[PDB]
Parts: sequence; C-alpha cells; structure tokens
Amino acid sequence: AAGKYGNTLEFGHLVGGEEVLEGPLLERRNPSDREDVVARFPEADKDLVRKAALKAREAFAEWSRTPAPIRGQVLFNLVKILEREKPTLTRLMVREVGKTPKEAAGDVQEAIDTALFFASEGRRLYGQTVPSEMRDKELFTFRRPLGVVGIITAGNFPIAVPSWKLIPAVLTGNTVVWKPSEDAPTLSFVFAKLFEEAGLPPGVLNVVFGGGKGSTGQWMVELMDEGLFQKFAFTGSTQVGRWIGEVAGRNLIRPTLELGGKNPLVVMRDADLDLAVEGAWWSAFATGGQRCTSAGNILVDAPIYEEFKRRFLERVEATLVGNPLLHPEVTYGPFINERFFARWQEHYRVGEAEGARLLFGRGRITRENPYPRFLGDPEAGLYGWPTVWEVRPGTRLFTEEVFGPTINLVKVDGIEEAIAVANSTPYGLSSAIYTNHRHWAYLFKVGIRAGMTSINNATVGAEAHLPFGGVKASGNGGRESGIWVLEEYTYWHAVNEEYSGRLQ
Amino acid sequence: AAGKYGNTLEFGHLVGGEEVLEGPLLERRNPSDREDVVARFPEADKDLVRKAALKAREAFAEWSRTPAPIRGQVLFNLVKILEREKPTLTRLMVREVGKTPKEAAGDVQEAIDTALFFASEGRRLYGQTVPSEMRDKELFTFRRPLGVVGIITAGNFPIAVPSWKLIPAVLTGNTVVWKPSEDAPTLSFVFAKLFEEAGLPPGVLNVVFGGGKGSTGQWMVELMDEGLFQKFAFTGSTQVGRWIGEVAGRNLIRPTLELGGKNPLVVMRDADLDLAVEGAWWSAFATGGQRCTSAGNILVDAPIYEEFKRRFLERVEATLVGNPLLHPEVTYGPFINERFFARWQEHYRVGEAEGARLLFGRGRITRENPYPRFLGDPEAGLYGWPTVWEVRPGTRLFTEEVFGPTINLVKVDGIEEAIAVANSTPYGLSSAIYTNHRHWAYLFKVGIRAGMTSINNATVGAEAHLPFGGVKASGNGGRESGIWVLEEYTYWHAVNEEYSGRLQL
Amino acid sequence: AAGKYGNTLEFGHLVGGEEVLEGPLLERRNPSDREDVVARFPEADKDLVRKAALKAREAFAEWSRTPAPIRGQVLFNLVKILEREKPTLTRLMVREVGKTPKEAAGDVQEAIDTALFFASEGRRLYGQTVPSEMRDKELFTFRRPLGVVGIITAGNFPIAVPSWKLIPAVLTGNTVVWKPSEDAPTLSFVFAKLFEEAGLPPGVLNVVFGGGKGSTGQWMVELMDEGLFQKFAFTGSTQVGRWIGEVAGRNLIRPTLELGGKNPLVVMRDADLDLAVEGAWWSAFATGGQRCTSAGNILVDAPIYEEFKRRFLERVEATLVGNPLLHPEVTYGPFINERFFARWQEHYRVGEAEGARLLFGRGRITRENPYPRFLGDPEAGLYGWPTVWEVRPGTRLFTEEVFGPTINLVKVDGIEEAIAVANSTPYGLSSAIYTNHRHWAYLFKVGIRAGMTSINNATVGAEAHLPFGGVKASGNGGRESGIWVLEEYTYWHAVNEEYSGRLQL
Amino acid sequence: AAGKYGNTLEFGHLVGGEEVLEGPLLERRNPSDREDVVARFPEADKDLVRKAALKAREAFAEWSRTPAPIRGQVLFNLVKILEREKPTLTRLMVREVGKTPKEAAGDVQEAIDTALFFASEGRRLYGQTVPSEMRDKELFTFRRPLGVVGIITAGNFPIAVPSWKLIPAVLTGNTVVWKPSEDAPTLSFVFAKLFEEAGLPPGVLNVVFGGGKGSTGQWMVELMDEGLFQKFAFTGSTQVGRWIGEVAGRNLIRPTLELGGKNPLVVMRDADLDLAVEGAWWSAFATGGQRCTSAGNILVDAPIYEEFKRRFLERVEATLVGNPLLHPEVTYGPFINERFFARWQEHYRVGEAEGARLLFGRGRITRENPYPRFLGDPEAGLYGWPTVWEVRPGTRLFTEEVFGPTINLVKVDGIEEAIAVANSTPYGLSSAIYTNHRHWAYLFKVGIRAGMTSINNATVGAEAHLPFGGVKASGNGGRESGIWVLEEYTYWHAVNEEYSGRLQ
Ligand SMILES: [Cl-]
Ligand SMILES: [Cl-]
Ligand SMILES: [Cl-]
Ligand SMILES: [Cl-]
Ligand SMILES: [Cl-]
Ligand SMILES: [Cl-]
Ligand SMILES: [Cl-]
Ligand SMILES: [Cl-]
Repeated sequence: AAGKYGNTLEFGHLVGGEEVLEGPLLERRNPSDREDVVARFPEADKDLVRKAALKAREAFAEWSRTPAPIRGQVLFNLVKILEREKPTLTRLMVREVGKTPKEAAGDVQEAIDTALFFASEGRRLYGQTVPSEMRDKELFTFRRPLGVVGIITAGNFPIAVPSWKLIPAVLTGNTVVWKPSEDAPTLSFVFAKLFEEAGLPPGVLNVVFGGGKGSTGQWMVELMDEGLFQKFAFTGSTQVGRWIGEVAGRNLIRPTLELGGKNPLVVMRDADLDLAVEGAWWSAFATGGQRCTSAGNILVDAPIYEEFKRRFLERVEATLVGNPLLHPEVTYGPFINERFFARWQEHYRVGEAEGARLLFGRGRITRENPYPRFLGDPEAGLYGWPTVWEVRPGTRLFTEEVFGPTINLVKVDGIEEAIAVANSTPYGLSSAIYTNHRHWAYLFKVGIRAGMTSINNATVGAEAHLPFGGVKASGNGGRESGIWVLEEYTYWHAVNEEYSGRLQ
Repeated sequence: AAGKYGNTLEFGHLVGGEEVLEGPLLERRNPSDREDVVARFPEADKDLVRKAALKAREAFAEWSRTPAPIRGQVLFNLVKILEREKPTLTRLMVREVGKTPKEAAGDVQEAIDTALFFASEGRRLYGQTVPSEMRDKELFTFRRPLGVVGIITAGNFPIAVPSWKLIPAVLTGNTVVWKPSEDAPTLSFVFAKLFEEAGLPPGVLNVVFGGGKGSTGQWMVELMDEGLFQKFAFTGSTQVGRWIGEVAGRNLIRPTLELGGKNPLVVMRDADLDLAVEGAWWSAFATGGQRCTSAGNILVDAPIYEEFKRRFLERVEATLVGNPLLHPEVTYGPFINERFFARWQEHYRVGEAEGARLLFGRGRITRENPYPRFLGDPEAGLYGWPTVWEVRPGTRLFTEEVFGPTINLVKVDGIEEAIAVANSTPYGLSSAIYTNHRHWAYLFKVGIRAGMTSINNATVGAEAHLPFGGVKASGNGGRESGIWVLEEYTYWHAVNEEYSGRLQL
Repeated sequence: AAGKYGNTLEFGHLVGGEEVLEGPLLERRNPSDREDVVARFPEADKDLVRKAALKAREAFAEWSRTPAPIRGQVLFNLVKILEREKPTLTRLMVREVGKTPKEAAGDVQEAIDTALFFASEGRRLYGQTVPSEMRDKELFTFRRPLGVVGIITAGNFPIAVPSWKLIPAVLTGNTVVWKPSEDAPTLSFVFAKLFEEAGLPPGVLNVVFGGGKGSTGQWMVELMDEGLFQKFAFTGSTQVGRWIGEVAGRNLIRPTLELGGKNPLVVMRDADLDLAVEGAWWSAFATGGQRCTSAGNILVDAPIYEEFKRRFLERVEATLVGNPLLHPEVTYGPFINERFFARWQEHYRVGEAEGARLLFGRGRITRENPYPRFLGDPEAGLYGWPTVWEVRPGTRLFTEEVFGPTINLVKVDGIEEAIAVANSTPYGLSSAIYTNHRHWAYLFKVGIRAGMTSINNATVGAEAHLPFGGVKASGNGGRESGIWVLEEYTYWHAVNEEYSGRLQL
Repeated sequence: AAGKYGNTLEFGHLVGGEEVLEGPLLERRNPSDREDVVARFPEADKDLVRKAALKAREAFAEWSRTPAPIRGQVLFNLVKILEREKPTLTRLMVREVGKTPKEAAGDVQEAIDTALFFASEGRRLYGQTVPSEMRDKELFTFRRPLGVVGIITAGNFPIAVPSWKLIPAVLTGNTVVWKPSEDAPTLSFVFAKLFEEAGLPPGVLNVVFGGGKGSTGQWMVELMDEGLFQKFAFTGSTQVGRWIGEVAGRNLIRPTLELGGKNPLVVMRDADLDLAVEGAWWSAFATGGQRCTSAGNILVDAPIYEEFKRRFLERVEATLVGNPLLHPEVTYGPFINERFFARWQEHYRVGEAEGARLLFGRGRITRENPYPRFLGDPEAGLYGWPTVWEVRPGTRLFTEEVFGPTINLVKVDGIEEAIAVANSTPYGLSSAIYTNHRHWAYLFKVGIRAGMTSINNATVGAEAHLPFGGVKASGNGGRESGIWVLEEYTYWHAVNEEYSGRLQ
C-alpha cells in the first residue's frame, strides 16, 4: 500500500538474516495523524524468540573470534551508511513517532556519533599487563564477550538509544536479540538492514517485533530463565525495570537499566533568568516531555519566584504544538503512544485531588478545546496542552514520573533546602542548577543524588560521549555511552603465566 | 572461660561502635578439636540488623564527606596494626577454622596487601575530564559512594576475603553492615576492633553475628527490600547467590557474587609431569579442597594418562592430614563446619550410584578407619580421606562443586577436546593448563569460559592485585581486587558546566 | 609538462592556505625510472619558514579553542576522502618513491587507520578528576595543546608516518609546520590538500618543501632557537636526531625522534625454519631494506645454523627486483634517493675491509652486472642486488644501520648468548624471535633492550594502534601511535578549586 | 664535634653502599646562625661520580629484575621509618636550611605520602593488552626501567622534592646516582641511610656530594656524554635547566626539569579580600619566597586596587622573621644560601633603576637596619625585609624570578587583561585567581599558560598526588607526582605474539 504521507510497509522479523512473517499482524499508525498507517508487522510468539536466541548463539562462535578491529570496520561502514540515510531516517522518524525534524535529525546524529566512537574502540578495548610478585611470572587481563544479549528498547529515541546498546554489544563481540518498541518498528527494521549493508554477518543481529506485557517483550525476559541470554539491556518504566532486574538477578546477569526519572532543575536567586527560563522551558517541552530526562520540577529560589514564574508562563504560552510533518516550526507534536496519553490525562485529576494549583493547561487539545498556538488538526491524533502546576514537595505530582508536556514549579529558600527538595524523589537520573556563585554550584554538584548534573544547562541534551545513567529508582548502576559501557558488554578474564619450573 | 587451647571468648555485635549482646547464644567449636570451644556470641535478630543498617545510614553523612586521602590514612594504620597482629591472627585462624599456619599467615597477608593497595587509592579514585562538543562548556565524571553496603562472607578465608569487600567499600566512602560466617566470628570481631584502633569512625563499620538460612544472613538479604542497602556483596553457594541476585535485582542493586566452581585443570601430553602433579595436588588439597577455586577435574591428555595417574596417586598417598595446631607440617586439617563434611560424605554415594571408579579414599578418617599419614586424633573433629575418582563428563561428580579433599581424573584427547570438556560444567571461575606448546596455551587461554586462568600454575593462588571473579554460575560479572573492584562500591556522576551563557543543543 | 608515466607537476609551499612559489626549484625524479620527472617545487628559504610558523601561531588561537569533537569531524572527513583517493595515492606513491603497489596501498591504509583512531579521540582525550585531602576542595587535570609543532619526515613512508605526527598534532589542538622529504613532495602537497578538503582551517597546516642539511630542514630546526616551535617531531638518522635533540633540549622541548635501528631477529633451534625464513626474508627485503625496522642481523642458533642458512639463501635467490610501476609482482624496486644508494654501495667495501664473508650479492644491478630475477631496465634507476653476509659481532656491518637490501647472519649458541649478541648494537628499535619453548620467548621478551618485539613474527609490520618507537640510539623515549602519542602533543594542566573560603595548608 | 645547636657531622659519599671520604672538605653552616656548623663532607671529583654511575649500572641487573611488588615493600618500610623519624628530620631541616618547623614537618610529610603512593604502585604499573587486527595473534605493552638515573636537587625542599624523583625511579626498577644540594647534605645522607634501613640493596642508590657549577653537579651532567646515564632529573634555575636540557638532548635523554617561575596571582573585584590577602601573603612569604611556586606578581582588579593594597600591607607589616630554631612562631627565617641573598639584594637596585615604586622593605635586616617584627639576632645570618613593589608589566621585576621575600602589585582592569598580563612572563609554572563568578574562573583556567592553577587558593601548596610541573621556561613537559611521573622513569615495550604458523 501507499499510506497518506508515504508507503505503508509490511515486513517480518529478522532471524539469522532472513525475513520471517510469523504471527498475528500488528500495525503502527502515524501518531501525528492516525489515518496514515506507517507499518504492518508480526507478533513474535515466544518460540520464535527462542529460535532467534539460538541463531545468535550459533553466530557468536565466528563473530566473537572475529578480530575486534575488523568488527570496527563494520561500524565504520555503518557510520557512512547512516550519514547517507540521515535525511530519510529523519523523515521516517517524524512519521513513525512524531518527533520534530530538528530533534529527529539529532536522534540519528547520536547513532552516527556512537558508531564512530566504537568503530575506533575496535583498536582499543585496552586490558592490562600487571607485575607479578613472583619472579619468572607474567599477569594479564582481557575484556571478553559475554555471549547473547537480549535488548528491549522504548520508542521515544528510536535510533539513538538502541545504538547505545546494539553497537557496543556487537563491537565487543557479543551477538544480539533485539525487541524494538511497537511504536517504532519501521526504523528498527531499517536500522537492522543498514547494519546488514554495513557488513554485519547474519545472526549476529536478530530482530523480533511485538508488544511488551503479555507479548514478545515479556516472552523475551522469561527466556533468561532458560539461560538463552548471557546479558540483558532495557530502557523503560521503573515498574518493568524492577521485574527485569529480578529475573536477571536469579539468572546471575547484570542487566543495564535506564528507568526514567523526576528530574530537578534549580534556579537560584543569582541566576540569569532568561537563560534559566529557556532551560526549564526546553527541559519541560522537548519531545513533548516524553524523555527519561525531561524536567519534573523547577525549584525556584524564593527571592526570584514571582519574577521567574511570570516569565516562564510567558515563554510557555508561546509554545507551538502540531503535526511536525506538516509544521516543522512546531515545538512538540503528539504523544508517542496511547498509554502515555492516558497516564498524563490522569495526572490532572491526581493534581486537583491532592490540591496542586494548576497555572496553565486545559488537558487534551481538540476542536471543542482548542489551543491558541496549535497548527493542524488536533483530532487527527493525541496532542496535549502544555501544563504547569505549583506543587508541594511530598505530593504525587512532585514524586511520580509523568511522560507528557507538564512541569511543576516549587518555591525553595536555601541552597540548603533546594538540594534537600531536589533529592525528595524516588529517582536520581538527571538534574540541573542555574547559578553564578561557584559555591552554590559546588554544593548542588556534590549534594544531589543523581547520575548526571548540569550547571547553567538543561536537564536534557546529555552529550553522547559521557556516561548516561541514573542512581536510585532510575537504574542499577550501569552506564551507557563512552568507555563506561564496556563494563556492560564484557567480562574480565585474568591470566597468569608461569615461565619458571616452580610451584610458588 | 578457659578453653583447651586458649580462652573461650563471649562478645556481642558491634553497632555504631558499641558491643550489643542481643539474641540467642551460638558457639563456635575448634573444628580441629571440638572439645576446645573458641567462642560464644549472639544471633542478631532481624530488628537489630535493621538498627545496624540505620547506624550505618547515620554515619555515612560524615564518612562519605571525609576526604578520600584521609580515609586512606585509616587504612595505612590498619596495615601497620595488621602487621603487628599477624602472628596472633595466624594462631587464632588455625584455632577457629583449622587452616594450616602457612595458609593462615597467607590469609592475613592478603588483607595487609589489600589494605596497602587501597590506602594509596585514597589519592587516586581517578574520574575524567572530557571535551565538550560545544564551545565554552566543560564535562567531568566523578566516582561516588553508593551508601550502605551489606556484606556476607564465608569462613574458609575469614580475614582475606572479607577485606576484599570491607576495605574498598569504606575507602570509596561507603558505610558497612557485615555479617560474618558463624565459622569465624572471633576473627571478625578482632578485625572490626583493629579497624576501630586504626581510626575508623564508629558506625562506619557495624558487625552483626549469626547464621545464614533462617538466621541473620537471611534477615540481612531481606532488608534490601526495605532499601536499607544500596549495595550487597556475598561469597557463598550458587544456590544462595541466585536468591540474593534476585532480591538485589528487584531493588536495582548490582550485587557482588563469588559463587565457587568446578575448576578444570588440564595436563597436555607435552607437559612437565612432576610440575603438573604438584599443581593438581596443591589445587585439590589446599585448604582440604574447601576453596571456591579448588580443582574439580584434572583433564589428562590420553598419551600421558597412565603415567600421570600413577605419579599423581603416589603424590596423593603422601598427603599429611591432622590437627594443624599440634602438627603444623600437615597439608590440610578438618572441615570448617559440619555442613561441608555432610555434603562431602554424600558425594561418595552419588559417586557409587552413577558409577564413578573410586581410585583412592575411604571416607571419613576415624580410629576405626585410620589414615596412614594422619597426625593426631581424627575423632576430635571432622577429617576427610584424600579422595580420587575417574569420572565420565556429564556425571554429577563431574559437574557439581564438592567442598572437601576430592578430585576427579578424566581422559581427554585433543587440545580440541580438553577445552570442550573443561567447559562442560555450570561453573566458570578458575582454570589451569600445563603445556609448553605456545599454540596450545593460546587456544585454552581463549577457548575456556572462566574469569581466571593459570598457565603451568595451579587453579588456586590468585595474586591479590588481579581481578578475582567468575563467569557462568560462578558469578554475575563483578570483580574483587585491584582497580576493578572500584566499579562495585561506586557509581558514575556526570557533570556538565556551561560558561557560555546561551542554550546550545 | 607531461612526464613519461604521468604529469610533471609544479607547485609551491602552502602557507596560511595559499600556494607560495618562493625559492630555487628542486626536482623529484621517478626513482624506478629517472627519465620520468614527477615534480618541480621550491626550496623554502628560512624566512618563509619563519612566516609559515607565524601563520601557524595566528591560526592556533581559533583552532585550539575549537571543540575537540569538532576537530575529530575534520579527521572523519579525511578518513572518507583518503578512502576515495586510496587508488590514486597508491599509484602516485609507486611513482614518487618506488614502493611496490601492495606496500603503498598499505602505507595509505595506515593513514586511514590513524585518522579513524583520532577522529574518535576527539570525544576522549580523557584527563582526571582527583580527590583533595582537604574538605570543600576539588582537583582536576586537563590535556592542553603545546602550540606550533614543527615536523620533519622521511620519504620511505611518505603518507603513513607523516600522518602519525600530523593527525594527533592537529587533533589535540596544535598547529603545524611540515617539511616533507624532497623524496616525496607531490604526495605531501596532495595530503595537505585532502586535509583542506576535509575542513582543516587554513594556517592550521602549513607545508614548506625543501631539503635537509643546508636547506629548509636545517632552517626549520634552527627556528626552535627563535621559539617559533613549542614542539618538534622528526624521523631520520641518529646523527641528525642527536643534533635536533640538542636544539630542542636548550629550548625546553621534548622532541619525538624515530631514528632507525639495527634490528636483531633470532632463530632458535626449536623454531619452524620455513616460517622463520619467511620472516627474516620479509624483514630484510621489504621496501628494499629501507625501513627504520628492517632486520640488520639474523642470529641463528648453532644447531640449525647450516640448515637455516641454506634455506635462507635459496629464498633470497628467489627475490624479484624491478620497476614496480611496470612489474607489480616484484618484491622491491629502486633506492628512494641517491644518498642511500651511495651509503649502501660503500657498505661492500667496509665489509671486505673488516673481513665479513660475502655469501651473496654483486652490488648495483646494471646491464653489465645483471640480476637473474630482475624485471625491466636496471640502469633507469638505482637498484641493489639482494645482499647477505656472515659477520662477527663487534664489526661495523654488525653495529651500523645500512638502508638497502643487505642482511647479516651470525652464529649464536645459548638463548643466553642470542640475547647478549642481539643487544650488542647501539640501536634498540625493533626485534624478533622465532621459537616454541615458552621460556625462551619469555627470556628474550624481557632480556632485549628494544621498544618493539615480535614473537614468531618479522621485525617489520608493526600494527598501527600499538606504540611505535625505540630505546637507545633509536629514540629518546616518546611513542607514536595509539593513546601513547597523546603525551607528545599535549601538556598536563593541573587545577585546584577551593570552595570552602579558608586558607588550609 | 658538637656544634652550637647539635652535633657537627662529618661523612662521605655513599657508593655501592659504602661511605667514601674522598675529596676536599666542604661544610654547611646553619643559615639561621652561621656560628653553628651542621656538617663537613667531601667534594666528589668527576672520576668518583664515574664510579658511582658504574656501581649503579652493576646493581641494575638484580634490582630491575626484582618483582615490582617486592620493590614496593621496600618503600612500605620507608614509609614506616620516615614516620618514626619525622620529628628528627623536622629538627634537622630547620637547622640545615632554615625552614620553619611547620613547613619542615610538611616537607617530610610529602615524602611519606610519596612513599606510600608508590609502595602501592608496585602492584599497578599497568600496561595494556590490545586486540590484534589479525587472527591468532595477541598484542601487549609493558613499562620498562630506563637504567641509571642521574638526579640533581636544590635544597629549599630538601626531603620532599628529592623523594618525587628518587622513589618513582627505584620503584620502576631504575638505579640512581644522586647529587644533593650542598645546602642540605646531612638530610640527604640521612635519607639515603633510611632507604638502606628500609631494604634498598646497595648500589641501587648512590649519593655523591659537592657543588654545582665547576663542581660535582657539572661533572655529573658532563657524564651524560659518556652515556653513563639513561635518564636525568633536575630541579633548579632556568639557565642551568636549558644547559642540562641541551646535554640530555644530544644524548637522546628526556630529562625532567622543574625550573621555577614568576607565578601570577589574580584578585578580581568580586573576590573575598581577606581570603585573597591571606593567599597572596602566604604565596609571597612562605619559605621566605624561596619556592619555585612563590608568587611573583599580585594582579589586583582596578575597582578594589586601593582597598586590597592597604589590607595587604597591613598583613605584610605583621610578618614575623627570625631564627626558626629559637622562634618557631616566626613566618620565615634566613636565606638558604648566599647566592639567593645576593640576587635578591640586586633586585632592589634593578627596581629603583627601572622606576618601580617600593612600597615596603629596607633590604637586609641588621642591627643598623633593624626590622620591627624580627626575633633573635639578624647578624647571625642573612635575613631579608619583607618587600613590596608596584611595577609596570614588561619590566624586569615583573618578568624575572627573584628568590626571596619580595612581591609586586600590578593594577589590571579586565578579566581579559588580567589573563594577558598573567601570561606576560617567560615562565608558566603556577598560577592563581581569587573570584566567585564561575565565568571569570573559567576564562582564567583556560586562558592562562601554566601547568598548575589555583582557584581561591595560593600559588603554593600543590597537593602531592597531582602532576607537578611547568610549561614555557618553567620546564620541558614532564610531570613529577602521581601516575604522571611514570612516563619519566620508564619506556614502552610493545610486544606482538603470533600463535598461528602464517606470515601476514
Ligand atoms: Cl513500547
Ligand atoms: Cl511503560
Ligand atoms: Cl499503548
Ligand atoms: Cl502550592
Ligand atoms: Cl644548590
Ligand atoms: Cl641557581
Ligand atoms: Cl652559594
Ligand atoms: Cl607603578
């Protein structure tokens, strides 16, 4: 078929390098305009996943024992292919998940950067030579591939965040089974095909499509109990993370777990207001607030509270919203999926119930409830009014993660107290402070309990060559970019060579 | 009291730096001679563990914010105090767990080495400065303490293996709750007091004594569900490890898990037989086969099978066994506890049942079933005949870990097949090959699935400044000594500083 | 003009991104066939070098303060452009320096690999965060660009070896003045233009052509005394290196110095002869023996001496020699320049004089003195008979580097003595041993005084992502590839931040 | 003999572990009181140095091939012995070089810290395992000892700064010839004996006493031309450094060169004045201004110039000066040697000549020119009035290093200009800025051309586990503490092992 803004594509799983149309058909509709159908694709039953894992096990023998620098050459080709395809993938990603074209070119770019980074790590992966305490004896360490990796990914960063996992996994000589978000199946099929074209041998990467709970994603976790995975990486909700953590736990796997957060952004009295407003604004409404790292609470220092709040609302009022395929100028578009739209709609009622003051936002944008800076037709999909609250700490709006274009303001007095309030959340992913006093940035830097912190910078837009990850309910201690991710996809082999003829 | 070979000591838990007699008294008997009672000490009820965790939470505020190089000064004092106490700790460790005096001085030494290593890491703990892609912007990383660490340790290495966990934990600014093996409570009490004398502030280290299943150790794991631990380290059985793994799992903790193994030792046709026999022998019978890393199977290359086997048994015949307090010359002594003795006694009947050929070993040493090279009285404790089997791969003697002085022989042909058989085991901790062909050592080096490998060297005797740890059922991927353990007791804080006063994205 | 095998090209210096015809014209002839003229190009007078250094000083302001990851983007484009141009650079390099097409594609490849390596180091260059001993105080380190780098390169690896210097220099934010070998000026001009196309801002790279002694290269060193260079890298003879060393010395510069060697290759009795012969053979005659790392002495273990020698000469007999443009199948071609041909011709007379036994080789290949496996016309250039000697240690053939297709045999007895003889040379660059006894490779590994060592592998063919460099007369301790070269083109800035608002000391 | 405040000690060189009284007698007098004679000791003629180098060459065979962790055990014993001796060495160092007892206990402490640091590096010295691009092939690197190291040291940090060189040298398996400052020969003899007691085998450390120019130090450099040294480290003047650099240069040695500096300290308008005054004050007058890192110029931001200058002079007026053996409370004491006293006396006349304004200081303290806060008798030795100038940039007081208790003030306007003025000096060792604006500290941090920089902290008191060293005329690129010094005393051996039977 042709769809409304492009072709409807039908395709199967990729197992040992073949297409496999095996299972009930699902379909992904353009979230910006649900009349456009983007793709049609099977639900992998659990036995197909079992097969995919075992093609991966067969492929690992040859791939793992392929020279690491030659594995790098595959990634180098991928860098080139990704570069070529960057305009295509940008178009497709606006169609399939409703990111703005600026943000979507950015997504693709991070995969390009990731691929370049690891092409080169083919000739690094440094281990150690160590001095023995004994004469006539040498000591070594060596990073070794774990085996078959199972990977589950969300759809809000559908090329970038998969690449953080897929690329270092195959570079260190592992083999992969990948279950991508039913929100972005076409991009995943493509990205798997780009990898094929780049030279990845068949079976090294296998892709199985489907849903999460009661679907493929769950079957996929359950297979850790049959020992088909030597490693597992997941991006998603803390509820699901804890479960996957437990399953990996009893099967002696360290899993990688990016689990979202409630990201504090502090604005001290001595801050540059315009800059801090631009950063709160962008932290809140980038990707329509559907980022692990989107800001949950702006903590504004009491002296500047009123002035900040007036300027922030001015800025929020200006947010454009709309079909980013038809209106590239727009700040954000639709909800990626139905599930986030629903949780976000409920957040209004929890707010009113616990007594938050709603400063701006009239829930879902529709004909009967139109939004002044909307562009296009708000009924073609699920779009949300920008939303702003004032909230007491301790409350549920304050502590619980809510994907969607919502942000809270909170009045704080101390730096003392700003730090205490910033920490009053089960999460600990991302954080930010806007200030000019060296001492104030120092105290927050070391007083916050987060895995990432920004000074005079948004909670979003971490650079791709720094360790990405959260502490507390935001993850289990692993990190995803740079040299730090090598701990995730390898283990330490320790070797001692005796050249004397003596026991010692 | 006075005991038979020293004092019987009574003592409590150490919580926020005070002694606490709270719970039913247990007792640790001298395993070499169970008439000697070494200690009486309480079983921490779960609420006292809860309190210990919360003293640790109170103490973490000031310890974590104590300069890392000053935390190193504490460890440097500990190195000196440990040095002073090395002869007394050696005596006490032969009394309390029945290690030979040579092996027990060695145990103490690894704590000394560990403490020196980390005294100095107080002025390292390096993180990174990183270039931004943006002008007027700097990037950093910082290693940060996790919080309160819960630690459970076995008793077979009662000073060394605890120190691998305790020392890097407090050095990186964490606070600790420690539950030591009911097999070695006096050494743990001491070691906690040496730490105190070295300058560790009270509450930074808390010690709660007791048992494992249905006791303190279990209560201690269960508390991860109340979020009292931000990290957990365990040495023990894979059965228990899997459970601890699961609990830590749902609480988003990476735990540290040394879970023992079935350690393959390969002897290729071109090996030096006398040297390979000394290494199989020492791998098997060091600590009476009660090490995570003790050898489980000798894989002998078919061409030298018969010659090796004859010489190995000659060497095993020579093993001395006895009360290492009265006979220091002895190779190994008693079982640490009655649990290991029991599992090892059953292994004879599993052996007979699946049809292993028993080449040597008459089960428990007693007066009625004496051992030619025994010294002392074998009824005063649980002592085991050195034991040798031939076994087919696939069997339970071949695949299952059995603490005790038992080893299997297996005939192999290729290097091909040596590697395939070495890997036919759920475990993946330690390994060894005896060979002189460079290509053969290379193929084993890269063909084995283990986290430690020895060439012309035993499966035991890892050096303390190399990463200790197993793959497969032997652990979950963490590592314990050297710079590698810093990943366990810290997390990565990533900081980005904008000085350019504009949003650039 | 049109030449005989391509165009004759005329071109100038590149200074702040402009072409500059300033100075007396030199010419580079096709060494394989000197009727073919490859290029005409100026000799930079010392004042033009002075200007090039000062364009580099002007450009450093904005390049150094260009985000390192963006500097990497330039290199990533260069990788792509180099890939596109790999067949043309291969052709041109066979024309301009007489490398065989296989070896010349390899040369280009190492630049490609180098550029990819460093494209990625744009997002690394890691420094350190370090714990203070004081409360409320943080410590950092930062790698910083040195400034303007002066670079002099040989012509035998005219794209690879320049890239080891050029690329890490500009990546770490330095600016460059480059004086390339008058043996390979067209490739250098090209490579500088590829860099331009890749996005290198003008003035960041400046190229000044000319000669060495009494020419541009000398003027270029002399300018360290006017402080126009904050760093200097050189590939060449130890004679020249010592001088450059001294000049950099008094100007407080650590310079980078690859200074060639006399590379010992040992063949123990237990070696695989065919493999060790292939490795001695390729070590000797790769690039016609015109590599820093080409083998100088084969040390053969007395038991296999005669057998090895017979097989080696059989293999040497088989060497093909010829115009690699017309006969790609050929092992090596002409001398790069007339200087090397001259020194190598004299080596025959030094040999006769000190009493070496000449086993094979009749000096220069000519029509009147033809070589059985020559292809083409040997008078069109300077070509050399493969040459083999037996020599006593202590002699000048044994100790002195001789670019050209010459190799010595030496009889040795121990591993003992193999190592002692291997070390009896002023140089210490590369080394190799062929053996199967693990202990013998270990003793050589730790007994040799060299900065690179091969086990059952040639003295040539270092991998590009390992540190390249020599000890003794082969260099001053710096290293060229991988992470190790970052020490050369940066300095360590150490920063300490006090937030505690009090003097504490 | 007994001297006036302790024993006069006579002793020889230490060569292959024996005492050697061979040469004309020199003597070191107590600089605080020159009637007290501290020591009597020979001048090593050049042939004795030649012998010392060759004992070191013989000893290297055994020491280098001694397990690195066992070499660490020697240092661990040294830590303990140094701890025991810390009160003795502190007394002796106040007697022999006239440091205050606080500063001298500090000196000894840095050696203790250095020794602990490197005791532990016995089990580190990490090298690399690297992946080959070829199948059946492994790559390694290994740090290797250079050989015999020649070491020349100044006397102003007579235990600390020698330990930065001596300890990492012997730990990495090198052997040493050491020529210590004729200003501190007793401490060096002692420290060499403590090393002996700690377990250092004889010949691994050799000590040869004497002078510099036309004496042992020079003979010692000249021996690089006979190839007796594989490495050379020097602390001293830039003139001498350049020479040693050249000699090492032609002999293909990378030498280590700490060469002093003219250390800028900037005080921005937003600074904390009391803190910045305490830091200028301590930067200037610690060790009587006889530190490589002592401050040369205070750059005061125009808005606060007058206020700062008044408070600084108040603080300087308070400086106590005197015989630190008899008056521990004193800030600084005598000149270490006659040479610095002389250069510092000349600096007054260069100042007047180029027109600097002298704000405070009457040259040498004597009976006829007494100093209000002097304690003791100023004629017993060479003591200097604290000295303060205002100076134009470009002048010689501004650009040239002057050991002694002198400091300049300079008015600056920009941060722009503060950085330009801070850099207008041939040196580039140490630096500092006092400020609270994050942007101001950032611009200085990255605009200065120095190898060490302090924010709201003195130019002195670098921590011992950070890389110590200067750029420009302050050194040649090497660094001295921490992991960074390992580049100085080792070289990189690169090994490739082929296990196939193939050429590739
Ligand atoms: Cl999903
Ligand atoms: Cl979800
Ligand atoms: Cl949904
Ligand atoms: Cl409110
Ligand atoms: Cl001196
Ligand atoms: Cl001087
Ligand atoms: Cl003098
Ligand atoms: Cl003035």
